[PDB]
Amino acid sequence: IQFKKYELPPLPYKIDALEPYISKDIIDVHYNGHHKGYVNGANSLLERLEKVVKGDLQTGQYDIQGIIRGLTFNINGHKLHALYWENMAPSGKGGGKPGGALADLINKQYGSFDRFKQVFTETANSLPGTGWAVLYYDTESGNLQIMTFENHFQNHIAEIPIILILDEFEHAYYLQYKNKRADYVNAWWNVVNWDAAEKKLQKYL
Amino acid sequence: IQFKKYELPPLPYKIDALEPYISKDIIDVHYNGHHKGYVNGANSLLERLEKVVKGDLQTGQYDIQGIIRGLTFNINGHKLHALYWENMAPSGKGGGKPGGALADLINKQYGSFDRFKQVFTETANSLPGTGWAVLYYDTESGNLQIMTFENHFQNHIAEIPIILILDEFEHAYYLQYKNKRADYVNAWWNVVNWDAAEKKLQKYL
Amino acid sequence: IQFKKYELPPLPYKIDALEPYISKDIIDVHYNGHHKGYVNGANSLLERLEKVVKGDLQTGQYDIQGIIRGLTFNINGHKLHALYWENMAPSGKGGGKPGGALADLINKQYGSFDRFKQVFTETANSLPGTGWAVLYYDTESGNLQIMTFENHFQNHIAEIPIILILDEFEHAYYLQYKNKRADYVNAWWNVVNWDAAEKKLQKYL
Amino acid sequence: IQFKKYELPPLPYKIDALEPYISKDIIDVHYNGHHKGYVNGANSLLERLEKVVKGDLQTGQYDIQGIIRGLTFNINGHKLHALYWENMAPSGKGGGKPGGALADLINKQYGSFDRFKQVFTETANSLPGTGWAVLYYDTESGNLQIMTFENHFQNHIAEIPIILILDEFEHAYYLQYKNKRADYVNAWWNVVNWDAAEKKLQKYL
Ligand SMILES: [Fe+3]
Ligand SMILES: [Fe+3]
Ligand SMILES: [Fe+3]
Ligand SMILES: [Fe+3]
Repeated sequence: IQFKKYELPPLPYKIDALEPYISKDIIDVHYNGHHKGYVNGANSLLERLEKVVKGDLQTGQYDIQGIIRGLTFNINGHKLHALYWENMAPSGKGGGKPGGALADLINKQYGSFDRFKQVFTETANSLPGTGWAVLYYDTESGNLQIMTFENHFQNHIAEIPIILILDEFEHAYYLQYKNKRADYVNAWWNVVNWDAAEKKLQKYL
Repeated sequence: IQFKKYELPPLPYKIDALEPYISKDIIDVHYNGHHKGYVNGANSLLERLEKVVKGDLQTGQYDIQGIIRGLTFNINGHKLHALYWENMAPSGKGGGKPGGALADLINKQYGSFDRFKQVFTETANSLPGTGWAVLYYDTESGNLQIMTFENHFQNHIAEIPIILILDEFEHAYYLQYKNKRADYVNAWWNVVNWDAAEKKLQKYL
Repeated sequence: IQFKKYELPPLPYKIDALEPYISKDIIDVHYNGHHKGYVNGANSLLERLEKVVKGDLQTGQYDIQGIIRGLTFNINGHKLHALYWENMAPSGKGGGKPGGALADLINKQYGSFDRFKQVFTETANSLPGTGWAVLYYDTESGNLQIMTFENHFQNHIAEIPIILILDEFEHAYYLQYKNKRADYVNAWWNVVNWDAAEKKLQKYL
Repeated sequence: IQFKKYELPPLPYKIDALEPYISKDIIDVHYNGHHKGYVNGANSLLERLEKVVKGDLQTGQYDIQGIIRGLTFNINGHKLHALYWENMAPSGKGGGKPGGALADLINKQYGSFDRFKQVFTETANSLPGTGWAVLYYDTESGNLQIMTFENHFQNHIAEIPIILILDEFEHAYYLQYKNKRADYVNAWWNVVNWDAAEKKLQKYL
């Protein structure tokens, strides 16, 4: 008996492809340091949980909440970064405006891409601390629901798909923007992969 | 422009169908009071968010984090309870052991249903405070991942489906079990809807 | 080497002294079940932590975050309930209006006890889930700062003293008020121990 | 009616006094950017809360949880950084080993400063995400309680004094140590102000 381990996905572009909006220095450590660290951390804990399940670790030799809470931290750390890389593209291919159905829903619910952009930016800058800003597609209501996550595992909405995701941990921008998080959020719009977001939305109609 | 509102789903059985494991007194207020309250609370906040989007509420007339955090609380409050009702069934129809593919995966990852049951129960009783105990089916790894949520919105794992869900807020058992949460968890196994769980799993293979 | 253990403080009155606002049925289990449970849970974890410190538990035989997070949960569970009991008194001795310096500060910062009462009640009813509503006395600014805690350990403000504290976990009122939390908050004002609150404030000037 | 505002305390040394353990580049933005930002953010929200109290903001023109949760974030952001600066000192004056009563309690509870150092370091490196590592002096039990905070406001223990505090947000070390948080924690011991910690402990006996 065992659990299947997670694998680090390949970066969809060169570490310097997002310049000048996100320097290669950040991407390098962000992918090779942080993201790889969550794949390793998750697998390491799955291994430890396997021991609890098999009985190799007896009662009193582990503290279940430490393992379980550590898994949601690392597993989300991995899954969220995987979505992040795919949600961005080299400028010229990335940025601009959305089209297809995504553009349509945005117009019906926010009035226009420009208004949506303002509301999302405002919401992302209000996040108290480290976390993420995401745009969900609620398969139940059909709403494009904005949400801010605290850390990697707080504030999620169950089961629904993530269409847009912005990493707001300080490591995602500090080396280049320092404490100017807002400038980072502003620069981010220039590398958003609207094509990828459109394709993901299509899967859920 | 507007957001679509949420609707209270009908209870799949009589309020006394889960007796003697969960009294009708609890089910009545749990469904008609708590769950209905989250549908209303979510819709009320969507309405307020619409005003922010349209501009009927000017800057300084709202505090975005209060609205956004309130939405994850109420929306999850609604979605999680909807899953909860469907995850249980009258004794005789509910409880017992799982079959099909779900039984298979449990045997491969936990060794047996009996061991799985022990680990899930142990994990559910370790939750510090109010929350939920769930069994996920990670579409990425194929793992049946156990997890405890704190409140309705903390500790989730992004996008993956929930196969088993146990409400661990005090209102789910207090009237009948008082502070004996563990007795409630034990009684719960007798009403689990394994058929429904099996069907949901099939959707993701 | 060892850590000193916590002790369950005696209830300052009979379990039925708060009736008809809080029934003896609630007080009994709240004190003898819940509060006692946190003293025991804290002491149990301190002993486990002692083993980690002494080396009786080797690396790989414990998960530090499970122990540390479990301690903040149980220790606050204990400390907060101890403050709660002392912050109430039988109707006649309790309830009414505050006097002395506490009354003074309330008038200067909120305009009147009436207005303060409205703002505190509004804030307490807004808490998303289980937690506490407290009134701090910030020794740095001199402000009587209102705050809502989530669970027993989230949202605290470092080092400053708690003057007023209201338990908002469902177990504090469910048996008598069911899901009508707001009715519980309103009834609570009739048993507040303003004299005790006044004495605590005096200690910090 | 009004609330008193917070003031940015002066840094107890030159921005380059902690080198080579913490570069002046970090201290500069950490104090002039981040800490100043929390004093401003707190004061800004107190003024908004004043408007709610006075009635200048009517119901429907604010979302109380956004204000209250924003205050615990900013107020702790301020208070915790104030403690942080005072808890360090230039190499020579800082670092080394503790003496007086603090040294005594450490020996009685951890066996030795060396062992204490290992346990604190291990605990600090286990923090899942951004936060703080602190050493409390519980006035109730007399225990020197270790604790990790998540963000600036989660996991605190009510009312007790903080003796040691280590900032573990990425901004406290990223520019110099990048993702090597552990190297930062090790370097930190060389600038700890044991004299200041000893004096604070004395106040509580
Ligand atoms: Fe990141
Ligand atoms: Fe519930
Ligand atoms: Fe309580
Ligand atoms: Fe900091």
